[PDB]
Amino acid sequence: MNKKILVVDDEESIVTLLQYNLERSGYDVITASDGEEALKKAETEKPDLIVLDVMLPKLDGIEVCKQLRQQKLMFPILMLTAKDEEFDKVLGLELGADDYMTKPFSPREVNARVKAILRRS
Amino acid sequence: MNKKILVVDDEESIVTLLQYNLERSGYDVITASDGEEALKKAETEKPDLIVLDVMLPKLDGIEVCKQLRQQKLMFPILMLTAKDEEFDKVLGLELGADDYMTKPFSPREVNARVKAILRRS
Ligand SMILES: [Mn+2]
Ligand SMILES: [Mn+2]
Ligand code: NA
Ligand code: NA
Ligand code: NA
Ligand code: NA
Repeated sequence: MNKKILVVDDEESIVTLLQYNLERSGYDVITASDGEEALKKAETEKPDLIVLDVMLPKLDGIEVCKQLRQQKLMFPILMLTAKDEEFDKVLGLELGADDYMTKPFSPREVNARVKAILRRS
Repeated sequence: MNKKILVVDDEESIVTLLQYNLERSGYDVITASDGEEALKKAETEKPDLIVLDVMLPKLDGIEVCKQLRQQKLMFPILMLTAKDEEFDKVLGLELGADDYMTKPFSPREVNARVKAILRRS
């Protein structure tokens, strides 16, 4: 069976892009548009990987990771950052992030990053 | 004057190997051990060719290429990949990579690849 990816971004266009391309690549995809929804879906649907926007409404990406860590939950996490919004990757490691991708990104870039992370496990 | 090669790998032994052999072959060599250092050296020292490890700390090889491309910078780039970590060369072309070499590699292989790339320019 297909691996399941939870895609989380508040920009609808980014979610649509990610879902289309990852489904084409043979993954099952579920989505969230805010951090509260994301945390609930992670806890319940147990995705194999989470693609998570850093700047998110309700609970931001840092907070989502922090709450997962507090629950002792470990997910492969690809963090998405905006142009010229540098992220502290040492903090990211504290939070359980596994990799980072900046926006904009191409279909092949995201496919490559997700594949590499899924292989590392 | 000698052509200048920027060699970037987080394994010290690989950097030492590359520097020794390329200097012997008549190149000037500068080095970096993470992607942040690599990007800074590329932007500042303007090497004639970059030998770049795909799996790099701070900024990985994809990210280094992506940032160079965003700055409109064009460098001849030889990407280094690990054993059984296949890389998407169509993505590589998007990123400006010119050639690929797997690890482990011999002194003559790297000398040949660098020579061919420098000739293509
Ligand atoms: Mn956002
Ligand atoms: Mn490496
Ligand atoms: Na929803
Ligand atoms: Na993780
Ligand atoms: Na250094
Ligand atoms: Na290039």
